[PDB]
Amino acid sequence: WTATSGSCKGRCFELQEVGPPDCRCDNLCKSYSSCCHDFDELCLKTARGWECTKDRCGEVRNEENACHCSEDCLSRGDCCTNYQVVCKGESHWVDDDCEEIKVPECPAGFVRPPLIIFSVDGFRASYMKKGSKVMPNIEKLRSCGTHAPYMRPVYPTKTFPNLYTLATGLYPESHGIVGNSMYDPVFDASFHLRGREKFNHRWWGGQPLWITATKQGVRAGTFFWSVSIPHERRILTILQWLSLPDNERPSVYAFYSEQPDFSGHKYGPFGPEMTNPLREIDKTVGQLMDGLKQLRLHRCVNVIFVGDHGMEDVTCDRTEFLSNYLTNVDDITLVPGTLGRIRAKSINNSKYDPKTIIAALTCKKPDQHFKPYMKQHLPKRLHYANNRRIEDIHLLVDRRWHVARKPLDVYKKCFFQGDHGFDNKVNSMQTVFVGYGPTFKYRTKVPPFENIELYNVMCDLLGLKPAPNNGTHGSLNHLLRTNTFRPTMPDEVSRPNYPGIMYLQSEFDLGCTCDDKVENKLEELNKRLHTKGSTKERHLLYGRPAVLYRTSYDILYHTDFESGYSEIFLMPLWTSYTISKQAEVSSIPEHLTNCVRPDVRVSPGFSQNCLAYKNDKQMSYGFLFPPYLSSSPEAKYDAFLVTNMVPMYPAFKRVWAYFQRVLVKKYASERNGVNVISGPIFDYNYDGLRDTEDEIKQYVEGSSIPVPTHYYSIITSCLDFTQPADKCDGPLSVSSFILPHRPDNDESCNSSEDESKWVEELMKMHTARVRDIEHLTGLDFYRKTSRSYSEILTLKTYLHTYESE
Ligand SMILES: *[C@@H]1O[C@H](CO)[C@@H](O[C@@H]2O[C@H](CO)[C@@H](O[C@@H]3O[C@H](CO[C@H]4O[C@H](CO)[C@@H](O)[C@H](O[C@H]5O[C@H](CO)[C@@H](O)[C@H](O)[C@@H]5O[C@H]5O[C@H](CO)[C@@H](O)[C@H](O)[C@@H]5O)[C@@H]4O)[C@@H](O)[C@H](O[C@H]4O[C@H](CO)[C@@H](O)[C@H](O)[C@@H]4O[C@H]4O[C@H](CO)[C@@H](O)[C@H](O)[C@@H]4O)[C@@H]3O)[C@H](O)[C@H]2NC(C)=O)[C@H](O)[C@H]1NC(C)=O
Ligand SMILES: Cn1c(=O)n(Cc2ccc(F)cc2)c2cnc(Cl)nc21
Ligand SMILES: [Ca+2]
Ligand SMILES: [Cl-]
Ligand SMILES: [K+]
Ligand code: NA
Ligand SMILES: [Zn+2]
Repeated sequence: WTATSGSCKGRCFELQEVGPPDCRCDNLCKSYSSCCHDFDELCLKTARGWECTKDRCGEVRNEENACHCSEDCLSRGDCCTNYQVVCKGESHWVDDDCEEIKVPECPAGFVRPPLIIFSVDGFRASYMKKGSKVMPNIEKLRSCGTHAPYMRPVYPTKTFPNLYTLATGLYPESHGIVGNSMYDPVFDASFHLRGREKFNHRWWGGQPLWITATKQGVRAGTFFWSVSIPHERRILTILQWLSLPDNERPSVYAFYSEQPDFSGHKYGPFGPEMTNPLREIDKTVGQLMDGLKQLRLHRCVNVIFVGDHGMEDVTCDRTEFLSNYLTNVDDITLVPGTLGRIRAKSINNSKYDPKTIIAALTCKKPDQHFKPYMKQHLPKRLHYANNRRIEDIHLLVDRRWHVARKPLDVYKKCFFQGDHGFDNKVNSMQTVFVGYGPTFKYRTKVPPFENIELYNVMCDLLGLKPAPNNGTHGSLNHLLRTNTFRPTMPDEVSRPNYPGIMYLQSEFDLGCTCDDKVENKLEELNKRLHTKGSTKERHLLYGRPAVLYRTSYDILYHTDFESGYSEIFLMPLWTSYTISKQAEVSSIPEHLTNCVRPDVRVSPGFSQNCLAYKNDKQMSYGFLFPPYLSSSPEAKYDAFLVTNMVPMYPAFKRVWAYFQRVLVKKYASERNGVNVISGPIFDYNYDGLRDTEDEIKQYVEGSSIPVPTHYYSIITSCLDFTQPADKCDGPLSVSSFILPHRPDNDESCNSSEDESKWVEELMKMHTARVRDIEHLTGLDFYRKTSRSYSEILTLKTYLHTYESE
């Protein structure tokens, strides 16, 4: 109930929202059906439209007009945005030459430059180039300010998860808005695009920017606008708020546009119909800029022009139906479209089985346009699992396609030509970023980055301390002229032991054997030097990784590789080695096929054993430093140490062996040498964070050898590839992956073919940032480089995406 009999007189677009049953006058009252009876008459004036004309110049103020051209309008703060152009001979902002804003130029009483976020739904990255002729205002912000060629959204590439990630710095799994449609089984409640449920605050986790600001004494405009409030009225409202007295005036504001998304669904991303919406959004930007210029704020405000996601060509004929795969299609609920989420239709159905559903959906039709996953098996880069609102069964849908339950869903709900939601590395889903103002850099291009990083920057722009979030604060310092955030490297928590030779061979009863019994002072001193770290500068190029948690571990040196060996997990946390362009690949000699060697530096008690692998009929083993890349036949024996062994399913060893024997040398050849750091990951609760020992669900049978859920590699070389990886003077180049350690290759439909036809495709899908690996391992990389720390932070956030340009 609302008492709509109150009045909006003197309250239009009030900032503080009044609670029921009092009627409301704020920019959301329409969404709640709660506006005072006179809200339209008073607050949504339209008379005479949105622009001054020469005949209105100097008019007698008529309060009924949408905006004013009378002499008093600048002091009232309610001129039409083109007032000074039409009436006072001024130029439009877009017609002015770009001039560097070295310092804020603000009116008296402004304590800080305001921030205005201009957000655009479905604004695909390539519109910046393809629409450039029809977007002069946006093209000027872009060329004069700081811009990226694109910004990467979060998965799923839907509106509510992306806008709320922009606002929070959080992955959807952490903020809770994991789709545009959701069921929360604890609440027993459903969230929908349409309806009242989505207004309940219990869906919305983390701390969005407007709350961060308010809590720290920075006033915020409201970030949401009822759909029926026209864009011209939104801009005029922002400009009116900016004319409030200093103690009342917000410092941060958001504008939102439903375009070009709304038309892009109807017409596809590049339909001829799309030129007009792009022109219209450009005109709205021009109104804002002209309006700021009238207020003398155009060299004071920082403006961010940012999108939520792009838009792909998708038609009703490109739909896969689960009714063509499942016998039991009426026993499941499907969240459908550009992703799939599957759960039981009834929690009382004891004959529901996820294993049979997954098997029925796996590589069943030659050109199948979706792939099923249990959510914990999704690429870790998507960070899409650790929330009860995310169904265990997930379908990753190919770009340009939909999935639906039955054909009748598609025609009893072609219509649309565009959609979005796909994998966030897909080129058509990429969106835009431009920052313009005194605090941003002048005429500066920055590399692509993820939208989770922006919250920290928006906090820096406002002098706010960000709430804990998933950005890496300092990674976007290169966008900023001032207000940079200068973090210190984390302190190492555990210091390594450096064991010498402490055990005789016969102390070990590991059930291992090696044919290594062949017996020179010219080389005996040499072998000692290698075990003491004489080659470590070659193989550990960026310092040792720091261990950021409490544990017991040893540094182990070898001719060809260095490792940090965990006495707790019985295997390396990390193994580091460098492969030059000139390195040669060799085979594992026949007599060494099954060779495993005790390490006399490490006690039998803290070592793996071969008998456990013999007894465990599902589990085999591989090596972190590859025996294929040994520098000499003698150095090769080090690669078979029990301290370089890790547990591996046979199906996984197909993947790992091809990576180590073929791909490492291919990358060294292409990149002029590479440095590789590889190791295990344990994430059994799929939270993106390193497991403690008590979270491990699987061990090698009969032993305390824990089974990794994933294996990582970080592959670093010189960005200037004229220099070899081990003699690099300037910036670095990285690619990394987090491969799932699975007992089958059911993910790769072409796996019965030679590894050359499917392994690199799998690895590309599981590409990762260094920062993802840091979370998963509790390690901190790149501690000793010649590079600035902010530059290293940017490197650690890099994702190699393997999309075309
Ligand atoms: C991305 O960045 C984010 C933000 O930094 C990272 O997420 C943080 O990770 C921390 C570790 O996982 C986590 O810290 C925990 O906080 C618990 C209290 O949590 C509440 O309070 C905070 C602060 O206001 C709030 O933010 C939380 O919000 C969550 O929950 C509500 C649901 O009510 C949601 O609306 C909201 O969206 C958010 O959900 C997300 O996180 C929760 C977990 O908190 C997930 O379950 C959801 O799926 C979703 O992803 C909360 O309202 C605190 O209780 C924890 O302490 C436990 O563990 C420690 C061990 O050290 C121990 O000392 C305690 O005893 C306690 O254990 C007890 O409880 C156990 C479980 O019930 C039980 O088994 C034991 O026996 C014990 O009794 C813990 O410190 C922090 O909450 C989140 N924050 C957010 C916003 O998500 C995220 O990791 C980053 N991601 C990556 C990849 O880096
Ligand atoms: C889900 N969601 C949000 O979090 N915001 C606020 C917001 C966040 C980031 C931003 F850059 C601008 C505005 C929204 C505004 N409008 C709509 Cl239809 N949905 C929204
Ligand atoms: Ca974990
Ligand atoms: Cl969804
Ligand atoms: K075995
Ligand atoms: Na397969
Ligand atoms: Zn859309």
